[PDB]
Amino acid sequence: MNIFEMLRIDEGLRLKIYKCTEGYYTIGIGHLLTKSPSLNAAKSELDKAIGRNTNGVITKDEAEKLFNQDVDAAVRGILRNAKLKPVYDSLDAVRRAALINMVFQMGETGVAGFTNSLRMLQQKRWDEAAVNLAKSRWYNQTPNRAKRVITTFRTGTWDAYKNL
Repeated sequence: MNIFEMLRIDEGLRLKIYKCTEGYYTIGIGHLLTKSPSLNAAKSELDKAIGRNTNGVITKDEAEKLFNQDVDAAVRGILRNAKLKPVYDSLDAVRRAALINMVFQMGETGVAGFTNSLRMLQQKRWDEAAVNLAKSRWYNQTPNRAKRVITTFRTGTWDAYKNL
């Protein structure tokens, strides 16, 4: 298992424009197009991202290219963040993948806001962090995914993902 497979499990793969769990237009492997209510606004951002007149449908290859760009971006956002970086750097390989997952889902900003959980993961207090992570809207809104991620930080293994 690795980050790509991990997020591909969590996000799924859709070739047409769709609405994510928050009602925003997305496509591909969880690639957010716009928070805007306009389907046209979405179609515009999509063509612009893809570089052609897509008409709201893309190919597998195009989805995987946006996915590679997205993952890359997430890592670089973590690296550039004064709050995230030190946490990232203190983690082992499995747990780093759980941090990228959250950054991919909610932005570096959203994540940098879990101050206490960050501190805890940094101190390697697994169980405490896991409890603090669950007290959040994130967990209440997407409990199945949040649980897999939280298990990942708690255990340091991919158990939550084997079976899926």
